Amino acid sequence: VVKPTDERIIDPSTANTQLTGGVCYNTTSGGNKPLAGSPYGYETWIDTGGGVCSLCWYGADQGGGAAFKATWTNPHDFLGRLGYFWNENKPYSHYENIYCGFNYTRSGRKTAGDYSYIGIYGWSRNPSASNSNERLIEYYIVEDWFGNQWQADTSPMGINTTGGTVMGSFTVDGSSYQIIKNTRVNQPSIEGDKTFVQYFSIRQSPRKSGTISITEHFKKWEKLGMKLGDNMYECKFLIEAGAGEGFFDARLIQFYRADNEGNILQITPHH
Repeated sequence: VVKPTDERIIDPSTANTQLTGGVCYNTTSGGNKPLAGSPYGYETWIDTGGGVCSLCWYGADQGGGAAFKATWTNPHDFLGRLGYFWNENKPYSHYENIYCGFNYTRSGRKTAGDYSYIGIYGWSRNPSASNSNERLIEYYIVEDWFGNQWQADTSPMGINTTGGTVMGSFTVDGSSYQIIKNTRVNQPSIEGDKTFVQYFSIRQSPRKSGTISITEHFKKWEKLGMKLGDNMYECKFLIEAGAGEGFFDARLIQFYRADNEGNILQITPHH
């Protein structure tokens, strides 16, 4: 696979200008909500029993088009996410090579509760799987987190946070990633309360900027027998905060897709 060199790709390492003029959402969105003049959709999950949370999109024309800020004040499992919404009966391979360039600031260690996640997130459906537990999949590519009282945010989370079993590992985008499979038994899902599986890639060296070669994770999961099936739901940049008081503020979130030759299939956004 040839890495894309298209000049519309924004270098994540130096994409660190603070953005302004967000459009903010302060309540649960009830699923994916499309964004005007954008290929992306956002979703918020904001427990009304917790404190104030928000997700603010920075619009279609700056920060790579999927940039957002989120804030939380003592949430109960806040999730804010923005990116591709699919749900069109297509396996991951249909979308070819998916990349996300990112750069953000965030609050420090212990500002997001006992567990937290930053990176790529979605679901996929695999109804023909023989194991009924494996017919619905929730997935995470975890670039970073906020640590907690017990563990530094510079230390990667593991199965003590995620649950489940270490299946293997591989190296991509400058770090080893540990691959974890967890079964969620009779838990809330996009299909109601049920048993489903979670796939994780945990970045061993956490970071706040770079490029995620998303499709490389999907390929390695599938090689380990962690199948995604044939109806990818979404592929979004996520901040999840279990609790705490904090923020996440992206200067860049740029999704793009390219074929194996490295030619752009999809990207956002005279002298």
